[PDB]
Amino acid sequence: DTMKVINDPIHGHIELHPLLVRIIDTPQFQRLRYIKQLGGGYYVFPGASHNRFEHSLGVGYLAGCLVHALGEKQPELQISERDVLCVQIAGLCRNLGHGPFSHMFDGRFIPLARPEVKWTHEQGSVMMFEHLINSNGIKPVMEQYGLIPEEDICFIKEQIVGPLELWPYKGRPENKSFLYEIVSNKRNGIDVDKWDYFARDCHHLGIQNNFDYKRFIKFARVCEVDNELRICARDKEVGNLYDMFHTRNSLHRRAYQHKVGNIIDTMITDAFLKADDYIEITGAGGKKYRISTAIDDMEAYTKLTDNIFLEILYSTDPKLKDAREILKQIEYRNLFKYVGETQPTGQIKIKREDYESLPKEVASAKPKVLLDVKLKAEDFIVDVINMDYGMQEKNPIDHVSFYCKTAPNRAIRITKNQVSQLLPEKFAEQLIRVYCKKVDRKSLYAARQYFVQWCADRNFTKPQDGDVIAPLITPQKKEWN
Amino acid sequence: DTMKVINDPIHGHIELHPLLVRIIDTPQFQRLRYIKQLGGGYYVFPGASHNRFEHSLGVGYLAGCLVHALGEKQPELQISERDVLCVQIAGLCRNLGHGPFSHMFDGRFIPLARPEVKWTHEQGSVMMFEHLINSNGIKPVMEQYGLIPEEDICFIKEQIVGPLELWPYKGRPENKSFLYEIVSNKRNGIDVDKWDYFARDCHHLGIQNNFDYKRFIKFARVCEVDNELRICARDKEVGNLYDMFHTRNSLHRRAYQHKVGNIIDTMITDAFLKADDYIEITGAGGKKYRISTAIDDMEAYTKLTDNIFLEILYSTDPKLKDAREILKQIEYRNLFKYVGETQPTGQIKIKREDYESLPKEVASAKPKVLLDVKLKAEDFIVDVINMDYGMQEKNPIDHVSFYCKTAPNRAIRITKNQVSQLLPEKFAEQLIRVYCKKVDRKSLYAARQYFVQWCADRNFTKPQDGDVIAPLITPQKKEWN
Amino acid sequence: DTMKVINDPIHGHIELHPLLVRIIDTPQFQRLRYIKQLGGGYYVFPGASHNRFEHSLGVGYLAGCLVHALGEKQPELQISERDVLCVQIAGLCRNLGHGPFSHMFDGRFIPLARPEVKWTHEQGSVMMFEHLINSNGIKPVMEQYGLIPEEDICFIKEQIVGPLELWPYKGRPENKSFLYEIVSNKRNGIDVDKWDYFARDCHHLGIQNNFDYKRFIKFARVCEVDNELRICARDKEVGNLYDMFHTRNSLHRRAYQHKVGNIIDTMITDAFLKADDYIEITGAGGKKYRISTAIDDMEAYTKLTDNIFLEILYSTDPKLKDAREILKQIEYRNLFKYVGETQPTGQIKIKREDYESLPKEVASAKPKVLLDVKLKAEDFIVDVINMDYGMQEKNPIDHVSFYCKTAPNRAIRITKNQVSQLLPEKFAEQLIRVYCKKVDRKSLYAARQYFVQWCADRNFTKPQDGDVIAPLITPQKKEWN
Amino acid sequence: DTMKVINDPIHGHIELHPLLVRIIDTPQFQRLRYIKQLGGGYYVFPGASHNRFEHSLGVGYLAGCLVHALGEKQPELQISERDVLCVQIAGLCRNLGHGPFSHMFDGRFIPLARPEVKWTHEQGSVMMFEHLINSNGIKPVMEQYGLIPEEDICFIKEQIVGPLELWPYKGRPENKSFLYEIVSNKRNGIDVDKWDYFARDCHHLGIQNNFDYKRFIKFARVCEVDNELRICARDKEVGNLYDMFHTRNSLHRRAYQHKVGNIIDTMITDAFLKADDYIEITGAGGKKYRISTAIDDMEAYTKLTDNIFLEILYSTDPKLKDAREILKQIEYRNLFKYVGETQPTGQIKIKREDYESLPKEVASAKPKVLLDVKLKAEDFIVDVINMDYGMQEKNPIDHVSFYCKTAPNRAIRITKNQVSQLLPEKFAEQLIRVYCKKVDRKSLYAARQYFVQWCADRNFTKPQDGDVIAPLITPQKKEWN
Ligand SMILES: Nc1ncnc2c1ncn2[C@H]1C[C@H](O)[C@@H](COP(=O)(O)OP(=O)(O)OP(=O)(O)O)O1
Ligand SMILES: Nc1ncnc2c1ncn2[C@H]1C[C@H](O)[C@@H](COP(=O)(O)OP(=O)(O)OP(=O)(O)O)O1
Ligand SMILES: Nc1ncnc2c1ncn2[C@H]1C[C@H](O)[C@@H](COP(=O)(O)OP(=O)(O)OP(=O)(O)O)O1
Ligand SMILES: Nc1ncnc2c1ncn2[C@H]1C[C@H](O)[C@@H](COP(=O)(O)OP(=O)(O)OP(=O)(O)O)O1
Ligand SMILES: [Mg+2]
Ligand SMILES: [Mg+2]
Ligand SMILES: [Mg+2]
Ligand SMILES: [Mg+2]
Repeated sequence: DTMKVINDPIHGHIELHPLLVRIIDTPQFQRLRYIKQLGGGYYVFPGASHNRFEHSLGVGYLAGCLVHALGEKQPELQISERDVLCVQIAGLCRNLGHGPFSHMFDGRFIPLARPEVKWTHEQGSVMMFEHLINSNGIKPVMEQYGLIPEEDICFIKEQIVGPLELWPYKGRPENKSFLYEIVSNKRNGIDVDKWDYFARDCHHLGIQNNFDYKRFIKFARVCEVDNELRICARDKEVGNLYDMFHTRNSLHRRAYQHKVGNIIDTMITDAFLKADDYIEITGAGGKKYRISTAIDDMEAYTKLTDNIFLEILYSTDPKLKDAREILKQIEYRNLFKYVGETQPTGQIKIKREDYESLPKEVASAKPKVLLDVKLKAEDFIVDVINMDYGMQEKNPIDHVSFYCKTAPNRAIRITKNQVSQLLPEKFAEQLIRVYCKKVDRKSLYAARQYFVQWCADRNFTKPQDGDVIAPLITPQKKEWN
Repeated sequence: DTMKVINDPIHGHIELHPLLVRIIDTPQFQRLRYIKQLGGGYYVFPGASHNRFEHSLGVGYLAGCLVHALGEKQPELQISERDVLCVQIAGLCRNLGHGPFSHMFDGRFIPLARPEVKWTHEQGSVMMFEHLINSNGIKPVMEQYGLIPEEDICFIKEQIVGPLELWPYKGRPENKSFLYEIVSNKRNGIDVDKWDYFARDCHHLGIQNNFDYKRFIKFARVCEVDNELRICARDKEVGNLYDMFHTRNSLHRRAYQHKVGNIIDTMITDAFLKADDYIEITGAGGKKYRISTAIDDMEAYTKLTDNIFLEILYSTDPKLKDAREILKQIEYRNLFKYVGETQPTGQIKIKREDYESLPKEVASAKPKVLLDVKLKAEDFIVDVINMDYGMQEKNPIDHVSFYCKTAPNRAIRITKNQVSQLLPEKFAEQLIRVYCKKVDRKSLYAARQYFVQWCADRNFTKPQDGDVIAPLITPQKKEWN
Repeated sequence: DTMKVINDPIHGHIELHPLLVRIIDTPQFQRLRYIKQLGGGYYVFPGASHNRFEHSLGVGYLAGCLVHALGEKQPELQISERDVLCVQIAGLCRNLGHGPFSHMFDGRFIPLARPEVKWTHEQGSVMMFEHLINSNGIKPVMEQYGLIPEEDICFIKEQIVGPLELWPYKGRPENKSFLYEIVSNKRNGIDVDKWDYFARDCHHLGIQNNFDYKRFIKFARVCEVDNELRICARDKEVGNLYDMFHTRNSLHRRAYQHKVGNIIDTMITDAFLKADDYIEITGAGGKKYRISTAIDDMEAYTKLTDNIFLEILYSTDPKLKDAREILKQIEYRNLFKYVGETQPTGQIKIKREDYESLPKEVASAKPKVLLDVKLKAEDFIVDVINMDYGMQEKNPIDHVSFYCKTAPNRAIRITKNQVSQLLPEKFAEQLIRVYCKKVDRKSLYAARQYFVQWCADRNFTKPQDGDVIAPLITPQKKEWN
Repeated sequence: DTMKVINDPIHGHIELHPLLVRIIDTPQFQRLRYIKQLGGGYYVFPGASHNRFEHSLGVGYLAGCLVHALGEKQPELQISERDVLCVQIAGLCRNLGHGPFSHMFDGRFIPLARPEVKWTHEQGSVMMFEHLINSNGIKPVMEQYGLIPEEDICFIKEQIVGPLELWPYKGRPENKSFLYEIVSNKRNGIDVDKWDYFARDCHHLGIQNNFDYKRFIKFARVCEVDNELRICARDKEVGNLYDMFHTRNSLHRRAYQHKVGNIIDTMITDAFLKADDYIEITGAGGKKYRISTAIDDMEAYTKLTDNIFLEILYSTDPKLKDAREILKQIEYRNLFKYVGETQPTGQIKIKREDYESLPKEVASAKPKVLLDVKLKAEDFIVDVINMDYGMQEKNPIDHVSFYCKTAPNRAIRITKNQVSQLLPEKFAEQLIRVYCKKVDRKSLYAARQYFVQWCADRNFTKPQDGDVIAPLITPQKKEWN
């Protein structure tokens, strides 16, 4: 084996170490070729055909770029080839646990199918990695290239999921703390995963990326902070970091939480729920699993991809009729209809335990308007989206360390007020989207009256088109006009 | 219904007439979301996740751009909204007939599975279109927007496949001949289909596109030629057209005929052949079809997509064991091994009827070299690739008409010698690639000796690495050194 | 004359009407080829070689695109070819009044050379346009293409500079009010001038543009607002518009107000001041003007371009020695040294009449630190930069009208709270940069102590590197640590 | 001093070693900011505002990239930091000798102004470099960073201009021969200068670049050839190299030799000739030089830039009236008129000594057509352009060495027949453009008849529009029809 070159449209010609090639050329990794990065987003942005596979290559490549750059600027860090490979592998492998349609699976489907369980793609990534290594005889190959499986496998997993439980990490000591900031940055979210997806998603979406990660890499240094060696950014680059998060939020607003992309994810989730009892996936020793239980056996999970969607759509089994009909409505574009969007007011905040009760509230609103049809709870979908800068109410730039050019080894902190008054005063918010499952003209007219009445009753913000869609409702509320 | 905007990364925001939206929002069209544009190319160029769906939107959009541009410059043509919609629809629908992995299906699989039949994706596109229209009640909608289904459906089909049988076309008269040059140009190959794929494939492959179709559109005019109204290009743009074909050939060399992408297509084709007797696809009236017979029923063909690959890979049926093993070798990257490439010499040309005999010739070559293993015909794959400028030996620019700025209505012809001495003297060639199905070191060493000996025996060109891979063979041939 | 095609790297092949070509092919327009768009920015961003000429073509092109798009969607507007040409000409010509190094000239040099006068590039553009028309016999040509010079010339000028004095405009009636929003939008700043420069500046700077103007054009409509017909944006696009201004501000922060680009502009301005008494420019009737007086005669102004810089640099006249020495320091990169940046606190705001007093305040600060040198007022430069969303304290989105898809003819308003909590709470701020003209190590050390002491005395924000550059000063201030 | 980062739109963030910064920040280098890369090309392609300065940075950067890549792949080469800096400096400095409007100066102006002398920009680059070093005290700084001025300055100059006189180079021994292939490749033309300009010129022109230099860098290796260590390319990349030269030729055809860009260069050259006796440039010791003699004194040459054009255009001196009038015709776009283009037939080849006689031949042609005006030799311009693959009749790929993957250290040769039949059979040709200085309708009509008659008399190829512009002339020639 010698090193391979891959041509990526985002990053150009990437060199892959033979050990990485060996990890990549497994069923567990190749699986990511059949999982769309953006799930239902492809049904709205037709350029978004890209899959988790190529994103993972890019994350692995950027992880290598950063660790290499730091080692070249600061030989005193003693970054070894072994460290580089471990960081690259963690980069490559942090998406292994994604399910069909990526975030739809762990964001919508598992929560509803297995409410008692707490599962994340991160957990899944660790499990799949363990399975990948064991199933494919990778430990010997790691040894051949100077890695120490006991320590290094632990390191890799900690990079992905954090401490598997003071310095809480075992795979590397505090002297190498900065290595944990590269692939999945638990402190402030600034990691090479974002950098690849910003660039790649934009390339495919037809939206232009505002963040320059190569510049950031050039200005990054390691400095001592509170007895840890941490990655620090040049002080004057602080604006670029606020911009990075602004970019992320804009991508969510325009693409990842697109009102129609979300309703398609919701419809697909509904079909999966209705198919769950009848689709069988063979795991370890020939034992059969369901869509919702494949997460318990990585052999089965390996075979759980976007292909599930087509298996359902092309099924003839009468058991799968209801699931198959939902997917067919997607193909004819007979989708649940968007009614509108609103936000809570003041401090008001909506908890996950209350999500299920919301369609019922909308249906209970009693607008003083003439209605041909009366709508029930089950006719309404209410999608609640938490938007933030990756840390709920917290400002992630308050968790970033900087250095100045006159003292490159001395870490400092920068407050929001030292940067600009034009920055946000809050860093988290909720959006509520309401959809109606009844798509005819009269139902939709009615749904609009309920929705706007409910906004008024709850003292939510005025929907943007409120006066046009519900002119008889909006005048009752002084604050709106 | 009103017009929709779609954001395409190649063309930007494209407007779609509601009738086009109706055609698009059918199972027959949406199917193209699950067929990779470049087939096995994705297994070499990881950016090439793109599917035929989005390419078809682009072709439909460009077809509209060109017909609109001509109408705006020359009102005297009397191009109607009806003409525009018909040309857009033909553009949208000329890829409907592609099968799993696009050109792998009609270029490799069908020729081997059903040797007696002549089938093309073009034929398939017409059949699928008819099925699309009838299955979805589109004729009434066409009438609602001013189309005349009898004439216009005929027109659309002729744009895709040519005369369904002097002026040989029935869907439009000679006065509108130029409309037939837009979507699928049978005279010289210069059409909007190429223009989309150059741009789109380059964007995804990470290769840069050298042809400017927007410029071409600006300089296009309709002029009278031999009692037909034909699209003519500005004389000075002739170099750009030679460049267009040069670009196409370069894309084939670098990407579409990549030696490994082709062997992957070949391996997938082999798996499909071994699965063909056991995979069943439900068509009209519940009747069951095979992969190779789904082309006879469009209802079944609608459900024949790349998903077949994963159906096989994830199968547990022992009948599909051999097919499934081939796909598993792809995932582990245990691929048939490339041995080398060579070309015929002089006038020598290789016909399709002789393809099957070639592995046998390679195995019959008797290199005077010491060999541990002896290889048989079935161990060798010989892939013969015809490279041309789209017209076999013919120069397509000899079939283009031009105009000069001093007389914009007067069509003229341009010879190669009026353009440049730096153009090719021939416009067609064949490449022969040889691969070995036995992948071990000793088999591959042997395969190299056979291959190079066979090249010498047949008086083919010297493989580039011939002296290195077969130093004991190459000296016998004077011409090579 | 017939229409010309120009290839622009930003917009592609642009068609120019022959009348526009005639306006372009004059000394008054061609002059823009020798004025850098970004002035001193080229000395920091080497890709920023671009000149106002090519920007002006782009603004003229986009002005045409928008007016065409509106006319195509709404024939009821009665937009004529005459209206289109007038809007294009205003677009082409709104940059005619720029001086050497663009905003350096009217932002720094004229204010200091002719403090009593109020001049702007806008005024200059009108004057230069009048001169262009009269000097080149353009009125007859305008008549030949259906324009009415009396009304249309007035219209064009009003599009550039606003009312030359209710409906305050004379060139077109209220029915055509929306035409005034295209080239230079006085109501909210959203115009095609921004759109070209975002795209063009980013292309040359090596920074990526976040705003999609083509999308905006597709969703724009004209609706009635307060008895005017105004351009309205689709409601859901409101986020994109906030993003547009965010992008503008980011471009200012990264490029247009780059600390070193600004000091170069300042040094060039200083050289121009020292050269002003000696450089002579011939205007009308052979009369001689100065750099600072060329604005009074358009014949002289025509010959006032970036070339002035080189005329000074290459001069041998001993009178110009001091000016020439400043420019030579630029070439050797011996620039005034950046000391730091800070901002006012709370409501504090700094007026233009106080700018001159600021170096004196810095020099008067008395840091308790050991200093080798003592610095004087004239050793300090204080640059005050007003950053906003184009309307001082005002939110420009409050001055935008929207429409919803259920009632496309009905204009509505959207408040900030209807959009997001993650938007700025303020829309204007000031940055203060301090530089030292003494560049040696000890002077700069001292300058840092004065600067930080002055920030502390004035209760400005703590400079980012304050603790590193002035560790003995920063502890006295509680608020900073 | 520490290393600086510059943001280039083509290459991104480039790091500059402090020694390079010191070389850059001199009047001799900064001069390149005022010399357009493409000369008169900007007057046809408005995006082509770029100057030689930024190109030189890119060449210096790519030179560094390649030498670094080779050192990283092959430590055994013993490439030192000293070698890297020398190669970077040669890259940075190979354009120092360009004059106003780049190739216009040494391609058109000097040959006509000083016919007896042989001068090239290469020679000029060496002289300017020597002047840069000596004028700015760079030798001590070189020593400070480990360079040995005696050997290294010699090396740098040899990289630029070749041997200043068996191994003919003195700055480095044969073991380092491959270092001479990087900045200016005298063996086959494949160097980093091309790579920058392809990318940069395309970015500005609005034409898309077909060559991937990063890929080439990845596949480059050093191998022994004929007792030299040379840079070798991977065998299979041979097609990419043919494509590189094809791209270069296409860029010449579309842009660098654009018929109107060339006539603008020609008109500027004419103005310079008429201004040459009156413009004075101060050189060493206050001595005065002319445009045409500034090449003899680098102090004067330092001040000779594109600014000369504006000095002439803005002059009031009656001596410069004729020169100034030519430039004014450019501004009004009253340009010499293109008549047509033709090529020699067979082996026919046109020598430089015969260029002056050609307008006289055109004027002597006696077309049997009715003419209002009779034209004289001085009314015609004949521009002869030699197009090749950089080596006259020779195929540069015959002078490239390759390696195969089975033996990466073993250099091999590849013939054209081993690559493709679709390649050119010849690698050089001449284009002849004829223009008329009399621009009225009747003169141009006449000029066309003379031109086509002269083509017929000389047995040149038929102009493309010949039948349209000269219908009464073309029938006499059988071969043409
Ligand atoms: N001319 C090209 N330009 C850009 N990318 C290319 C080109 N040819 C191939 N690629 C892409 C496809 C792959 O992603 C990557 C590696 O391809 P390539 O170098 O052909 O690998 P290979 O494995 O076929 O070569 P090798 O024969 O040495 O193993 O580069
Ligand atoms: N709701 C969604 N809809 C569509 N795509 C999504 C959604 N959520 C995430 N994605 C996609 C887009 C991104 O490229 C990618 C981000 O998720 P992932 O790659 O797991 O990193 P992450 O979990 O750290 O995300 P983040 O950057 O938000 O922290 O997944
Ligand atoms: N082959 C090409 N590909 C891309 N852009 C080009 C090409 N040739 C020219 N351009 C650019 C340069 C100009 O901005 C614009 C117009 O060029 P061109 O068509 O040659 O005008 P022209 O005035 O010389 O031709 P004509 O003889 O038609 O008047 O296009
Ligand atoms: N925010 C930015 N984003 C992208 N590129 C930038 C940005 N700021 C500057 N550049 C570019 C322009 C310059 O050519 C190059 C260096 O600029 P910059 O880092 O500001 O150096 P500088 O010398 O002004 O700062 P300092 O000397 O404090 O390090 O990078
Ligand atoms: Mg390989
Ligand atoms: Mg919609
Ligand atoms: Mg022209
Ligand atoms: Mg700096």
